[PDB]
Parts: sequence; structure tokens; C-alpha cells
Amino acid sequence: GASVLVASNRGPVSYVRLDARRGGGGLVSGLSAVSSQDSLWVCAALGEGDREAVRRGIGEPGVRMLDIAPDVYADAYNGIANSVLWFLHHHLYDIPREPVFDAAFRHRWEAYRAYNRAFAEALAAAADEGAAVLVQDYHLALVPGQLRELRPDLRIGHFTHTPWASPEYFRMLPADIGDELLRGMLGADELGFHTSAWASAFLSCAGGEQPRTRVRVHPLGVDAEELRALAHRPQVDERLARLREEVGDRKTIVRVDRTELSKNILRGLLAYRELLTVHPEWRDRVVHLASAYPSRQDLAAYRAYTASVTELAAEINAEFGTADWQPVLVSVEDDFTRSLAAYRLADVALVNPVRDGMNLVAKEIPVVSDAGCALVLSTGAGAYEELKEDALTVHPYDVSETAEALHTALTMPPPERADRTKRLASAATALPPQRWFLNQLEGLSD
Amino acid sequence: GASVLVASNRGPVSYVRLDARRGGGGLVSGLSAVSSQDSLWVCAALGEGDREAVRRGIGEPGVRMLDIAPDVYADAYNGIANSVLWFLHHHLYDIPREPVFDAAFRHRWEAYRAYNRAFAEALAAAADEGAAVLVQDYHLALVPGQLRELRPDLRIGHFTHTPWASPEYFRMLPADIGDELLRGMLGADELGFHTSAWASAFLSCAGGEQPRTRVRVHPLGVDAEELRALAHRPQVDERLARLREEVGDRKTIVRVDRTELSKNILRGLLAYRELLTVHPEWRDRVVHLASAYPSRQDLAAYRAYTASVTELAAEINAEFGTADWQPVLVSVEDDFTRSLAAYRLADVALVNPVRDGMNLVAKEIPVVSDAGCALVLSTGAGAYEELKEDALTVHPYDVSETAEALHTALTMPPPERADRTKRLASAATALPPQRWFLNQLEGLSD
Repeated sequence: GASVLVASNRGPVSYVRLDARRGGGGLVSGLSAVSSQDSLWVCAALGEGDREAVRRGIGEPGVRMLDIAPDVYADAYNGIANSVLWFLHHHLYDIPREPVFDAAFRHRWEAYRAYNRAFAEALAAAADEGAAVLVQDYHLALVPGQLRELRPDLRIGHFTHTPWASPEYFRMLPADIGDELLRGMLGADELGFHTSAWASAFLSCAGGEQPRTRVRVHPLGVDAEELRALAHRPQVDERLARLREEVGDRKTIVRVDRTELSKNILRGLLAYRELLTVHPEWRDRVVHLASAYPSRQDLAAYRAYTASVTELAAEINAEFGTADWQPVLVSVEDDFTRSLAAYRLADVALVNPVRDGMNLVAKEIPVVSDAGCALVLSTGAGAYEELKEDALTVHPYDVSETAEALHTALTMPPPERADRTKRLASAATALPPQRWFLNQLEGLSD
Repeated sequence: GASVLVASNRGPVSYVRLDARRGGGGLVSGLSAVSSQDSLWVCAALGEGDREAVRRGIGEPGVRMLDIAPDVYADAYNGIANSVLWFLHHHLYDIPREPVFDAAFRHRWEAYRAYNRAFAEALAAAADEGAAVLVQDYHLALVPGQLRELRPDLRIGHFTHTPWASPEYFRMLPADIGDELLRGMLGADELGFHTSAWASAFLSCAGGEQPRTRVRVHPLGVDAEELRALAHRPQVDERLARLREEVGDRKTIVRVDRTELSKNILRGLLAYRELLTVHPEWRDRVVHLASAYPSRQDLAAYRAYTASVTELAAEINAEFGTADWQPVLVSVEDDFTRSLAAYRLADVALVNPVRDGMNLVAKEIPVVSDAGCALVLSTGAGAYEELKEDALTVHPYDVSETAEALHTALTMPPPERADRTKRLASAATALPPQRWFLNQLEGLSD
């Protein structure tokens, strides 16, 4: 019997041939405020090692891991969730070719239903009378509706971490699919989003007027003390020292995002090319740090995006580079110690996604900046509504405006830059992970 | 000094090495409906022949061809009009990569302004006091505002033959560009679109309180007599005989569209493949006629689409074909004689674009059908609002729904198909080209 339950595809522990491997994060932090004698976290076995753990009865106290059939899991999680819903909500489809709702899609939708149902049955079995249930993200959007039918006594929350598709865009789904998805989520007493634009979009898709479901905005932020302590370890100090050597005495424009289609890395690079073309005074005087670390390697479009990032970076280096200067410093590692050092050094942060739910990098950088950092932020970034007073606004498709914002950011008077950096840090730490989580739990008392 | 003026990129005369030749067709028929002594049609020179005619001072009466500098023409017409605005209004952008509004875009936009201004200045010099000016299509969307400034007395109409972008999609343009485009259009006393959805989208983008612009819906139809006469020439009878032998004793699903990105040929082929998989009784009993004739060869995306259409048709032939049956008959030529024959033969017509202004094919087939034709029509087709009661409706992304409509179409009992065809033919001809255009001229009374 649990009185507080969480459901997410990914739980706190992963097992490998068995050894246990812990990932932290927002949910670990949030549940650490809840009595561990009263909570249960339901999650999925992510691969063979996790399924073996479940097979042997090996598992963490307060965690229930579900063995969902590998082909049903692939079709639900990689198929519908991470391809079809991810693309829908981020507006990423190449309209002449995708989406395609065919017989195979329908088969994969049936698995998505069955994947969600395994979670709903687990929660239904474990939850005390009137328990609070917090369902996390688009993977489990049918759970609230399924679980409402099994257990009308439960208090059910669901939080979407992505954007929500605009109503016109959402109507690409066949009507029966769209409608099943909306009913799935409308089973909740409370639906949460990071921003009111995402919340409004969901509300418009539902037709307005959904009186049993409270729609709310809980924008996730950062724990200042925790991030600062990590950023000031000697390993970061060391790596920062090496990074200053690599950059030289030059200014920095920093990003660290993986090559995900919504991140808008290419147009960012194009804006950098135009900056160096139009404002030649920056040649030998600035370096753009960017990542070409792959987001995904199992879709053709994602592999082509990563390759285009690599190639465009190399074109810019060949055009403007000298023996002493590399204009784009490309990282292909995923090393958080290096990112923290990049955050500490940054003169300019380039956070220009087409659309996103909440990129925390916009919040993380100002919190750890050693001497101030100007933020170039797109209107589609989830952090936009909270940070727009002290960031330089850019419209994500507008490369010329993005190039000009880089110039304004690079020339921002140092005391203005500090005042902005301090106000950005304040807004960024308003709702750390633990209070973000507790507000959702509190919302289920409403 | 003329009292009725028409403006379009393409005029009614083409010069070939010199001989004036008049290609005609439905829309040129319409725009010519007010050729008189007191009228003028301003258009651009399109080949070296046209350019020679202008340089020499050779022209047909009532026609003024403009020699626009070749680089301004390329950037304005191929670039901004046929690439930027075409993609915008049909929603064809691949969001992770395009659109990109950079320095080169800005330079092409300046050419688009100058190209529109060449037309505006010609019209200004040639129009009598309070003359009616009918400007045609998205190429010339700035002319009304430009001309309005030069000549406040003129009565100006503008007709858009494409869709209009939804307000959210239209806001991808930089705000100064979007606002200039809208002010360009709003110079007019009347703005015309083929459908209410398109007019409504423009009205929503324009917002505001524009008291001197009325927005009207004039859907272009077909002249039955001109079309039937062309469809029953001996050359069509002869090509139709051959086509029956190519097909054999089998049903036909017909389309003739070039490989343009909005046409949705790939999803149509996937629906055909699904039809033959789910209703396999149709093997050896139907042939799908489709075209792989190129729409364009100067954009990478258009070359890729043509290659995909070719490849997919070949996969379907390899998958289901036998010595005596080839399921997809691919045409790689552009012969209107063959197309009229296929119109007359068609059991099913497949008109499933993602979005279009008015494709007349949906109207032409029922007009000339020898024995009845079942029309499968997408909700995004321009003809949808007029033809939906007797067409089988499909949603353009729903390949299963499109495959099921193909089955319903092929199994339709002949007398139901006949009644539907007659009603379609009636709807198709309610507003033929000459009246369509005369109503616009009458619209400029007041």
C-alpha cells in the first residue's frame, strides 16, 4: 500500500550484468521530501539487464519495475512516444513525407495502449484508497484515463515536459487517435506544463471547457546551492584552466546541447557565420563552443542532422580559421565537468531552440557564471516567459536577427551584464526540483 | 491610357524563334475575358524570345511585356515568390533546417520589392483615372500597396491562387517582412481567394481594422464545352484506345500531377500499397496511373521527391507485379493528350494534396468522364468545400483512411457513381473562367 505514487518510463536505478547504476534528477530530489515508507515509484525495465533484475526479484525499496514485452516496449516507447508524439509536439515533421498514419502506425498505437495499461494496472494494484498518483511525461499520456476507470477514488496528476502541439498542428492526428490521447490525459484531476503557452495549446485542443481537469503551470528551475557546489569542485577548476588555454584570450559563445532536431544548432552556426562576415572585428577575438554529440542514432533524420552540424562547423573553420585560431570549438564528448566549466566561462550563452518544454541550460548558466553571461534566448524556448526581461530575444528562424543579438551580447557593458546575470539567476532558482515536485503533490489536495 | 488592366507574371503570348504563340488554357481564357481596345495586360518576358520582342519594340496589341534584369528576376520570381512564399503558403518547410532568414534572404527580398515595383510603375504609367486593376497571384503581392501610393484613384483587386498560410505559420516570417507583405496586399479594394478557409487565414493574419479592403471568395471552375471538345478530338480517342491496351481489363486509379511537394504523391502510393495488402482481392484487377514528371530540378528537395516517387513505384511493382500485371503505370512525360485520355478512362481519381489553392483536376475528370469516376479528395484540396458532398473525403496524412477510400471508390456501384459524377460535373462548372474573372471586375464597382 502506497499513499504517494510516481510513474515514469525511467526509474532511479538501472541494472547491468547484476550491478546497479543510479541516475539522480528531479524526481529523486522530489521524492526525498516524501516519507519512503509511503511512496512507490513505478517504472519500466529499459533493456535486458533490467528485465533480468525483475526476473530474479531484485529491486530497490519503494521502486516497482515493470517487465513489458520487448517488442511492445519498442513500438510504444521508441515508436509512438519518442518518434510520433515527440515530433508532433515539437512541430518537427517534414510535411511532404511525414507523418504517415498507416496500418503499421495503428499496430504501434495498440502497443502504446498496452504499454500505458501495464502502468495503470501496476498503480491500480499498489495504491491506497485516495492516494496521490503523479504520472510523468508524454510516454504515459493514456495512464490517467485508464487508471481513472480502474480506480475512481485516486487523485491523479500528469505533467508534460515537452511543448504541446498547437491545435492546428495537433489535428494532423487522425481524429480517433487525437481524441483517445486527449481522453487519456483528461482522466487527471490536474495536468501540468512548464509554460502557459503549452497549457493553452492543450486546452484549445481539448475544445475549452474541461471542468473536471485543472490545467496548471509549474516551470521547473534550478537548485542554486547544489549546482554551484558541483561547479566549484577542483575537477571543474582544472578543466576550466585547460579550456581557457584552448580558447586563448578570446570571448566565448557557448552551447552544449546534443544534436536534437528541435535545438536549432544549424541556424545558430549560420548566425555565427554571418556575425564573422558582417562584423569582421570578431575574427581572432571570439570562439563558438558547440556540441555535435548525437541525440539519436536510430533515425535517419537525426544522423543527417548530426552530420550537418559537423560539416557546417568545419566549413566555418576552413573559411575563417588560421594557424592560431579555430572559430568553432566542437565537442563530441558528454562530459558534465566540461559543461560546467563552459558555463562558468561563457561570455554569451546561445539558447535558440525552435520549440522546447524547458531547457534548463538557460537557467544553469547564469547561476554558475563567474563574471557574467549575456543570454541570447529564442521565443520558443520553455524558459522564455520567465527570462525574457533580461535575455536578448531572438526569433528562431531569423538568422540575421540572431547574428545581431550575438553582436549586442558580445558588446554588452560589463556592469549591465552583471545586473542581468544576477536577475536571471534569481528567476532561474525560483522553483527548484524539490519544490516543483511538492507543488504538484500539493495541487492534488485542491 | 487603358481603363481595365491585368497584371501577372505569365502573360497570354510567348515569343519563339519571331512568332507570337498563344498557349491558352482555362485561366488565360478567364483573364482575357475583357480584352478590348481600352485594356492592357502587363506581364514579364520569360525567355530570350520574349526579351528579343521587348528589345525590338515588338508586341501584340493590349499586351505590355516587361524586361526585368535577369538577376532581379531570378531572386524575385524563382527565389522569394516560387520558393519562400510558395513553401510558406503550402506549409512545406522542414522546420529543423528551413526557413532561414539571413543576409542573402534580405537581398532577395529587395529584388522582390523591385520586381513588384516594375509592375507597379508600368500600371501607374498606363492606367486612366479611376481605372480597374486586377493583379494576379503571390508573385505580385506588393503591387497593390505600391500602386496605391503611386495612384490613389485606382480601383485595385488582387487574387491569390495558392492557399494562405495559417496565422501561426505566417508568423515564421520576420515581423517587418510579414507586415510589409500584408500592407502590400492591403493596398487593394478587393482581395480574392479560392476558398473561405484561405480568405479567413489572410483575415486572421491581417487582424486590425482595415476599412477599405473587402475579402471575397471566388472559386475557379471549368468551361464544360471547351474541355469536352478537347477531350473528344480524334488524337485523344487514339491515345485512349492505346491506354486501354496498356492497362488491360482492369480498373484504374488515376493522377497526372507533376512531382510537386504539396501534391502528396508518396502517401498516395503508400495508400495504394496498403489497398493491395489489406484488400488483396484487387491484385491483377486495378492499375494505378501516376506521374513522375519533375515539378522542379533546381532545389535538392524537389529532386529528392521525384527520385522517391520513382523508387516507391518500383518497390510496389517488384512487390506485387507478375509477368502480365504491373500495378503502377508511371508516366514520365507531360502530354495533355494522354492526360485527357486518362481523365476519360479513370474509375477512381486520386486528388489528395496536403494543401492547395484550387487544383482543377478534381473538377475536370467528372466533366469528361465517359462512364463515371469516383473522386477521392483531401480536406486540404482547394475544391473540397464545393465537391465534398459527392467526393469520398480523405485526411491527407491518413494513409489507412486513403487506402479505405480507394476500396470504397473501386467497389462503388455504377449508378451511384454516375449520380455522384453528374453532381460533381455540375459543381465543377458553376463558375467557369470567364465569369470568374468578370465577377472580380464587377466586384470593383464601389
